[PDB]
This record gives sequence, C-alpha cells and structure tokens, in this order.
Amino acid sequence: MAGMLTVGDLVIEESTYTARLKGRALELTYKEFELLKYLAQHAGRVFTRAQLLQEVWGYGGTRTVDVHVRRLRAKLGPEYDSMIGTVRNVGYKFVRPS
Amino acid sequence: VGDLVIEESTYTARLKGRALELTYKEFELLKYLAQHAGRVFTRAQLLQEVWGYDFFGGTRTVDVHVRRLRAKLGPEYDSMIGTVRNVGYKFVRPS
DNA sequence: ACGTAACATCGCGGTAACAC
DNA sequence: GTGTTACCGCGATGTTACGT
Repeated sequence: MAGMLTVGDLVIEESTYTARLKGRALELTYKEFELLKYLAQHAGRVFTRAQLLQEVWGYGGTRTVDVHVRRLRAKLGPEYDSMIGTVRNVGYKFVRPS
Repeated sequence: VGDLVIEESTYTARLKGRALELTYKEFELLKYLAQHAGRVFTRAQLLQEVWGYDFFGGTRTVDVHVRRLRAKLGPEYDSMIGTVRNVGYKFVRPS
C-alpha cells in the first residue's frame, strides 16, 4: 500500500492507476479519475466548480464538471450512482456509503 | 516470471525458452517495468530512471521503445506492457 | 543502437443545446 | 441551476523509416 484509497467498495489505487468497484474495474478518462479520486480523497466535504477546476484541472465553461460528474455516475452505475452527491447552488461531493 | 525470465548479468530475456533479442535500452525498460510490475510510470520517470538524459521536451523514444518491445513479445505477450493514457506505461501480469 | 521524422489512429474532453 | 447527450477539434499513442 503506497497511495491506495478505499471508501465502501470503491478502491482508488493511484499506484497501479486503477479504480475498481468490488472487482469490476472502472475504465475512466484521465479527468474522471483525477475528479473521482479528489472527491473521495475528501469524502463528505462539498466543493464548488471553481475549487474543483483550480485543483483537478489547474490554474467560462464551468459545466465541464457537470459533464464529468455525469460520465462518472453513469460509469459507476445505479448501485453506486449515489456516491457523488449534488448540492444545489454549491457544487458536488463524494458521499460515504452506510 | 509469468513465462518471462530476465537475465541480469547476460542482459537478456526469454519467454518460455525463446530468447528475446533485445537492445539494451529495451532490456532496461522491460526490466524496470517488470521489477515494479503493476505500477505505472510516467515518461519523465522512465526517462531519468531508464535513460540517462533528461530530454525535457522531445524524446518520444520511450513510446518508440515500447513498440519495439511489444513487437518482439508478439501478439501473444504484447499485453505484458499496458498503456495508461496521459500518464505512461506499466507491466501487466497475466491473467 | 537509438532517437528523430512523419504520419495514421483514436480517444479526450469541452462546448453546444435542450429538458426540467 | 443542473442532468444529459451530441459533436468533433485536438492531442496523446502507435507506428515505421531513416539518419547518425
């Protein structure tokens, strides 16, 4: 274990650069990974688009986060759709399972 | 050593008895990838660990060497080196 | 033995556009 | 406002030829 993370059945191993949902590997884009990992690296806390952009993207079209969130939730599936929660007029946040 | 035996002193590598004729840069890349199997490495990492030079804007010789590496493994074992888009390459263990 | 030269392929991902 | 899905430029890899 070098930089590996675990929330629920989601595991994000930055070492091998894989994300996996109880055996089923998630084939994500680069930013879907740098986004899903950041949100899970700070579970429970809601971030805003400007925050998420300045960190995951780096130092307009802010809706690219919404697109990346949708693509993430669609790849997660219904069983894990909930893992990325929306806060109206604020932003998004990883939510912890039971 | 999932069918692949790499020889340290002789600077060689074989896959089930069929000696892979590698150049030495391709041998170094495969060894370092197989020595840290499963881990992905960026091109900056590979360039300063496996090569001496810090080309710092150019190269593409890591990409070229992986292709030469992949060809000598053939369409059976070419999956042993995986591609991580926007990041780098990694050794892959069957199965 | 290597590392550009040079192009073909194909995926990344950001904007558009609309429903709600 | 956010969910959502096209659309498609651009750029990251593949790939081989060739100069040294």
